[PDB]
Amino acid sequence: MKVEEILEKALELVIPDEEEVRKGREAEEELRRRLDELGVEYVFVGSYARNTWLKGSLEIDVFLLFPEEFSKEELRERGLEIGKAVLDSYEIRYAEHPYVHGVVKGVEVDVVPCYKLKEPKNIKSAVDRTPFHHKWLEGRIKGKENEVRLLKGFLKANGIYGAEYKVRGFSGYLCELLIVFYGSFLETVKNARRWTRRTVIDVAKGEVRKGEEFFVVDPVDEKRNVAANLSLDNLARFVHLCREFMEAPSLGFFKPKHPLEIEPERLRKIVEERGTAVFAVKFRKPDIVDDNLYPQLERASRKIFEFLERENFMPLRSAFKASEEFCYLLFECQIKEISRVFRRMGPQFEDERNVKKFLSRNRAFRPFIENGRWWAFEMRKFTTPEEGVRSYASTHWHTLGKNVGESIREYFEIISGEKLFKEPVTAELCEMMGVKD
RNA sequence: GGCCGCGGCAGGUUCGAGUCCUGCCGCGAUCGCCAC
Repeated sequence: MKVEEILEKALELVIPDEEEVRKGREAEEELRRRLDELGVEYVFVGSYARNTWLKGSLEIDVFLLFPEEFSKEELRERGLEIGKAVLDSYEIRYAEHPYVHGVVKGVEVDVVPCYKLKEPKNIKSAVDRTPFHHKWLEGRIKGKENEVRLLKGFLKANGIYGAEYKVRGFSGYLCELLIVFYGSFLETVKNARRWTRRTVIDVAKGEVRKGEEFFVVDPVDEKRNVAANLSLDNLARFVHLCREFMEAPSLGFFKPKHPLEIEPERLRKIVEERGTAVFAVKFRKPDIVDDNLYPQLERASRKIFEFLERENFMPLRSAFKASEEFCYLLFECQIKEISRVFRRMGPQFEDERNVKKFLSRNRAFRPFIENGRWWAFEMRKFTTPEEGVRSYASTHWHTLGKNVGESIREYFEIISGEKLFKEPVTAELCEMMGVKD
């Protein structure tokens, strides 16, 4: 009921249980056993090493430390060969430079090669920042681990946790910085309410000042923004969430939300009461990781949104969805039908040459002068939003993002009305329209 | 690998288009971002 007891109740939700903690130490003792077996210099980093890792989020990260006499050549190769002999099931994923994902005694493991460096300079790759982040926090985070998890869980419940493009929220490392800055979970929430889009937080300097952008200065890298990939709208949501919490704090703030799935009938009544045009672009999911797909579905939805906008259909909102098979680009427009004719602007009556040319073109209706310049009645190729997007997506598929636009080129369909409500987009359509209980 | 920001080239549209379409090359050796 009070603020005090809520935070402790919530702890249970964010804190790994002992057998989860246990899973991690065994896999840590074995890993550390295999490298001391193969005698490589290393360091453990990340949420696990700082004991800040979130419940059910367990991942062991291990950085392999190479002298600077080497290059990517010994890094890529002999960074892979070390992973194979230790990891049980090795899945090789990529980054700027490739690393080795996998498992050891049930626990997930990431093994990332890098340089043995002094000081936070000569830093090129972003995988190089990672161990220095740890050295910095390791000392300042000791004892505040639980405050960190509280912040993380609060965010992850509201869907803004993590910096991947699927989220564009607050990265874990950023959370750790905040608690080190504001001292605890609560004070962060207390303080976040007063943040602005121009807020600069210099962690290392104990300073908050006004910038050109919302900026968290990496203690390690004074030029880098730890908050770089946080979207404005997600910061706006966080500030909005912090205020709500302080006004009326409840445990609900730490509990993951319902999708709000609605029945297609009641949903049929809403769309008809709004009297809007609700339609969707359906196509097969490109086989690509989400951090490619999602940024593209964002772009695709934008290019088409701007189109309906440019085309005077008065779009309201756009969304998207990724199922296992299909991807959906969602739209709602104020305009279900527009007239066949419009007004193109002509040249000023004074302008001889350009007027002769404007008045020559074959048009079904006679042009006219209004406010000292010529206007003509013209004819659009499509009178409805669904028609224009068919037209637009078909010709312009290539600007819809590489991989998404390519699948849209090789197939796609426009859904609306009852067939639309049959698709597994019902939750998204609700958020888009802002449907209540 | 993709997104994003720029720079350049050739074509389209339009009465005209530095602002829109289109495709191409280049750029991120002071870090753009994401493999959370």
